[PDB]
Amino acid sequence: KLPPVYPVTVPFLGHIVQFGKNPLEFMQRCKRDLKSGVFTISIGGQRVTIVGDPHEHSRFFSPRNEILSPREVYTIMTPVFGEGVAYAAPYPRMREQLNFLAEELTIAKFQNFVPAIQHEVRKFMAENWKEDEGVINLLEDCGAMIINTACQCLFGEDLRKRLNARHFAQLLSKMESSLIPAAVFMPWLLRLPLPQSARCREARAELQKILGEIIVAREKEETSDLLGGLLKAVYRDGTRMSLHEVCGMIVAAMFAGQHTSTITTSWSMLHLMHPKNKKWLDKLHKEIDEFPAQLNYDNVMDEMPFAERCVRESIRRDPPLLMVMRMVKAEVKVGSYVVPKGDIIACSPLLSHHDEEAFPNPRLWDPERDEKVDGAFIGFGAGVHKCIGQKFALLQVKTILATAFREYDFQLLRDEVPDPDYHTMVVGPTLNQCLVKYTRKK
Amino acid sequence: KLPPVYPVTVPFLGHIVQFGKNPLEFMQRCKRDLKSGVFTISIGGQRVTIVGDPHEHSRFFSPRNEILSPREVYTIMTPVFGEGVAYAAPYPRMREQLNFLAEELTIAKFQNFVPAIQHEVRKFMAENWKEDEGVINLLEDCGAMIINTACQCLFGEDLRKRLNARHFAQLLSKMESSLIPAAVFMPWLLRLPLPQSARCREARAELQKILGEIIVAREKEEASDLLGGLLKAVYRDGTRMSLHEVCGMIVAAMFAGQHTSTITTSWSMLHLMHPKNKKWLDKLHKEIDEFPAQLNYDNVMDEMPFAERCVRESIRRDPPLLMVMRMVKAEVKVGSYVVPKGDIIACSPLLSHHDEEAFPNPRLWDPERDEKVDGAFIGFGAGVHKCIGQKFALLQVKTILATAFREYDFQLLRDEVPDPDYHTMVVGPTLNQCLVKYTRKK
Ligand code: HEM
Ligand code: HEM
Ligand SMILES: O=C(N[C@H](Cc1c[nH]c2ccccc12)C(=O)Nc1ccncc1)c1ccc(-c2cc(F)ccc2F)cc1F
Ligand SMILES: O=C(N[C@H](Cc1c[nH]c2ccccc12)C(=O)Nc1ccncc1)c1ccc(-c2cc(F)ccc2F)cc1F
Repeated sequence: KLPPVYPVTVPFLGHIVQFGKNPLEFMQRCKRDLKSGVFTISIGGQRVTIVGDPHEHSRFFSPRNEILSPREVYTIMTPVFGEGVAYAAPYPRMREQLNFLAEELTIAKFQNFVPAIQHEVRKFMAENWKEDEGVINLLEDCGAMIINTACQCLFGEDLRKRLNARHFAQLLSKMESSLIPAAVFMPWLLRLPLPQSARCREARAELQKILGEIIVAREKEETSDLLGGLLKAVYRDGTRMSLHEVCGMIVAAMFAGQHTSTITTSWSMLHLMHPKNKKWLDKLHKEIDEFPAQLNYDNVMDEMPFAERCVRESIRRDPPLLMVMRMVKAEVKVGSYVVPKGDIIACSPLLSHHDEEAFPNPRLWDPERDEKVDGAFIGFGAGVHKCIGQKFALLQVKTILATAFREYDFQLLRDEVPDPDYHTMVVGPTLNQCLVKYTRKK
Repeated sequence: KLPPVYPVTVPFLGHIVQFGKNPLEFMQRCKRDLKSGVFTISIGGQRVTIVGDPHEHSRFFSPRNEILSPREVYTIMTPVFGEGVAYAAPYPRMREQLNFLAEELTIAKFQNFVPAIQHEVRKFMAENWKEDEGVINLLEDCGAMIINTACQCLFGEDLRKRLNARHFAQLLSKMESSLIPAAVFMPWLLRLPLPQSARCREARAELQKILGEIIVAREKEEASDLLGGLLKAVYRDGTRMSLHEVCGMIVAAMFAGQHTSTITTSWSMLHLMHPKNKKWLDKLHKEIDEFPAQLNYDNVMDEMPFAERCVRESIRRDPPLLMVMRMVKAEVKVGSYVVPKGDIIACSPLLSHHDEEAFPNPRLWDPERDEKVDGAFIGFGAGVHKCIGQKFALLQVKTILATAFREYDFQLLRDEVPDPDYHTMVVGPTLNQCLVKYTRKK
């Protein structure tokens, strides 16, 4: 009573070599040659049992933290959010902090956002794309837009004054370097010592100070932004959040967005500018060219169903997070087989989204397709741990698309849509392939 | 026939804990408790045989690459020198390129360099050492001198304009930041995905980009410096280097020299300024006082043996590169032992430089000492891998010493010469502890 195991050769390594090079081919091979969408592979010592049977998704997603803990797995972030925050925190507290972040992320907050985004994007666009035409690296240029957009939306003029978009980004990288995504199956790796940590901490500590002073002054002035929103939060204890915690929460939110949203906006534009996709590109202007030159919340939330399909397709074909994963607290039946505690269990957006019985012709970016298995899309995952950023993220992205594609016209400098570069922890179009030429529509 | 195993407290990650924190004391302990120079340890899962017996240095330094292989552990450098460049390349081509480099930093070409050096030092002192006396951190100050003076000798005026030492020391920093040291003992870590972390990327590119522009200007204005030399280098193939390689070579030349050369100038001054060591400091002054202000080539190269001994002794007692290692591609004879393929064979200068037979009372800084086992000293490595920069590196430091001590005196704000901080990958005197006060001669 246990899933088929894909045989190992270089024993102390296990499957890392193959899995590192191309995760999909490998996990596909695994599935095919084992004749099961549920299978176990090995990273170093660690057993890892994967779920690429969409018919099984619920099994991974639905069970309680009691049965599968996302903590022992994501404690690789702990340098970045700080001790006793998020997965460091105890379950109830972890759960609690997450709600606080969600509530500051619900639609209600959004009404001001749509113009805010448009303002930044245009600002960047006019500021950074000044000719009738020119050459830009889309992914790079996109990313700045994403970081600017979030801040406009989530921080206050006061904060922006003490924390300019560009510099917030650098701060965030610094922590980023502290991470070894390897340890997610190998913690003692977490135990190894890294120089980066120093920079991460400096950066992290430094930030707080900026927060502090901003906070303190605000108190004296006595605001509706995320931070402020976060402060007013209170636990089931009835205790307020600490300035450590408020930093960690901000940071998580900042972290999740920067790459993942930025990547998706890029993937989406790359597809639409592709001549082969021109029909799809046209069926977009059908949707957005009658719009005001000042987009409104409704335009995007309720009046933009096509693009959402695009943005979703992008995320289906090229999920930026290949794996979501848990530790197994107790044996839980999945499919025929049973999984013992001690196993990293893990479900893949990558493997699951390429499932022929669920997404036939999976490398084909067909926006108007739908899953053909129930809950076989998991780009924002599912269950308790379903994304609490998707609405904001999607909103952000749609606004961006409409804005850029209203004024500017783009040509990809390549025969084909760039390949995925799988060598980063968040997976994106290959950086050097993302050179695009724009032409001012005007 | 196997070197003995130093026993294993923790199976998951071996000795990296102790070795990490204090390497010398650990290796010595191994060496003693095991009653052998040659002994094996466990990092990650991986076996690591250390040839710690100066009598056997030739057995580690003489086999050819295709037997004891350097590349399989310097993979952490591929992004910095670049793909297919240096260790990235195959061994015969690697050879070619390194020979190209050596041919650049050979005593033949050193003519103009000393005045070049003196100028920069005399330049530097004025910009910082203004008062009749004052307070400095040595390491940061030798750090600046080593890098300033390298770019003077090694780059010609036009490059200097487009790229000055302060800025170029910046680029190096970013790339250096990119490195993960755990990756030497576990290079497989680089197979699995990693955070993006590439200012370095920008850095290599900016450097490459800049050089590129420079070549055109020269080519353009034909109607030389180091860069000049690489641009005439021809392979046995008959080709010449790509910009990509040319660039990767300059990155090699500075990167190598910055910390090592710097530690040594600093370690040496600390030793020489120390109240105890006057005997030598004075002896050096004898050596250094027959000298006109404007030092020349002959002066440093052939009129400074004492200074040279001081410098070697510093390296000897405290080498900046603790350990070098290859990958055992096929078993090798080491003394009574045979070391099986797969192992990371390593040879440690720190360890070697503290073998009691070869250097008596090792922690004592004795410039007039002499290796009582031949070739004990490996601070510049040996055999097929002798450091190709030593002559330049010695000339560089010697000149600084001869320049600095003549117009200054120094005192160190501790009873003892600083400790070595073994936490960085290049190992130098503990940063804070290197605090000094100086006074002009007259
Ligand atoms: C394109 C954008 C995004 C993608 C593709 C994405 C993807 C995902 C996925 C797959 C999960 C499920 C994790 C699991 O089940 O283990 C998830 C959860 C989550 N995401 Fe996102 N996400 C995005 C944006 C955001 C943003 C902007 C935030 C900002 C707060 C955010 C915060 C979170 C949080 C807090 C969770 C749940 C953590 C937990 O419950 O353990 N995400 N996201
Ligand atoms: C105190 C100063 C220096 C020390 C202690 C030092 C030390 C060493 C050591 C120990 C090796 C052998 C490493 C091994 O076995 O893998 C070596 C090799 C080398 N060093 Fe240095 N070095 C110094 C300065 C320089 C400088 C200034 C350069 C400038 C280009 C340089 C370039 C090299 C190169 C190219 C090698 C090639 C080794 C090979 O063939 O694989 N070094 N150095
Ligand atoms: O970067 C990663 N995760 C971070 C951090 C994170 C985890 N829980 C979060 C909740 C909120 C915010 C951030 C995080 C993030 O920002 N994830 C995120 C973003 C948005 N929503 C949910 C999650 C990450 C990327 C890759 C891997 C990985 C490693 C492998 F060996 C192989 C394949 C892989 F894919 C592991 C990772 F941990
Ligand atoms: O930082 C390192 N190497 C860089 C870059 C570099 C590598 N190959 C080169 C050849 C020529 C020029 C530069 C380099 C450098 O500048 N080395 C250098 C400089 C001058 N000469 C020779 C070499 C470095 C330092 C320590 C360790 C190490 C530490 C341990 F605990 C145990 C075992 C180890 F091995 C590993 C390292 F990779």
